[PDB]
Amino acid sequence: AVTGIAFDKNQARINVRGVPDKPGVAYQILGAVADANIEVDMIIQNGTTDFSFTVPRGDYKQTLEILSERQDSIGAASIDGDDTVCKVSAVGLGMRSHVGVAAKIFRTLAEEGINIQMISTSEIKVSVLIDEKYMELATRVLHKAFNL
Amino acid sequence: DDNMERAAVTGIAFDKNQARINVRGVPDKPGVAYQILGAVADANIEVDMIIQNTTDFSFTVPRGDYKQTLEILSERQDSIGAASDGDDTVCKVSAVGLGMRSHVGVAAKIFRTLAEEGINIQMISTSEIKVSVLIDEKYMELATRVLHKAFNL
Ligand SMILES: [Ca+2]
Ligand SMILES: [Ca+2]
Repeated sequence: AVTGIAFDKNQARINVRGVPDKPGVAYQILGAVADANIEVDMIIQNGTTDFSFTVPRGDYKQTLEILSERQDSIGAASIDGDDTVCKVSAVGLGMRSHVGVAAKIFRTLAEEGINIQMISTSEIKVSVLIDEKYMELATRVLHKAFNL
Repeated sequence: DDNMERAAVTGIAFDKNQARINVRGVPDKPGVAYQILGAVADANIEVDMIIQNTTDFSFTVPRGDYKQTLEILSERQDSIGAASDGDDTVCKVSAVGLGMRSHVGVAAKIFRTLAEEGINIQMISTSEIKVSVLIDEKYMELATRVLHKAFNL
């Protein structure tokens, strides 16, 4: 089911707030980001809507400046971010089958009172964005929770 | 951008066998999110696209398990801090990211195509490993055609 726990501090969250819910919006945000050729990892979305995504920590300032200038188009209420988050992953080949992973990791991080900001799942991995100060804790909590 | 070709699973999946649950009105006192999902996982329902953008939880379930999820979360809704709705006319579009050098070109494209046809993205949920979105099931054939065209299948 779950064979390893990975973690990675090279993360920055970026938020685009209260953007009109029309087609083409997502593209506008990302396309801007992808022509500065910065990689983007997680993306999360939803008469308004909110668009959160992750950027390698080193691209935090540029991304905010790319969106600051394209805030005209897009037309967002606010643009903020967080460069003190990190990603922690439950990883294991042979997994999609086992269903209570999202739940279990939520449950276990909940006990330690550590807020999950974002989640993404797949056959191969399940990942959460949390504040960096929880990284070790979360890794250890989860590592325990899955018997190594 | 050769990335779609590099994908190991080169393609876009369309799943009309899905339904969106929106658990509305949730307070921020102890691990309430778990009672939500553990209740769904105990019934052995598989879950995907968990979002929390003072804030609500939203997710997807195979369509054949919607009438059950709704009820499992219904008779536990005044046991969990819960004010309120689901949606069983959604279709999930997804591409798998393992193998791709970059994943953002593909995602921005996927978004651009749907935009050009006036198809609105209901929910996004993507990472290095999978790029997935939610659109209205009425656009499924249209989405398949324009997306197949855009990535040459
Ligand atoms: Ca800072
Ligand atoms: Ca912090």
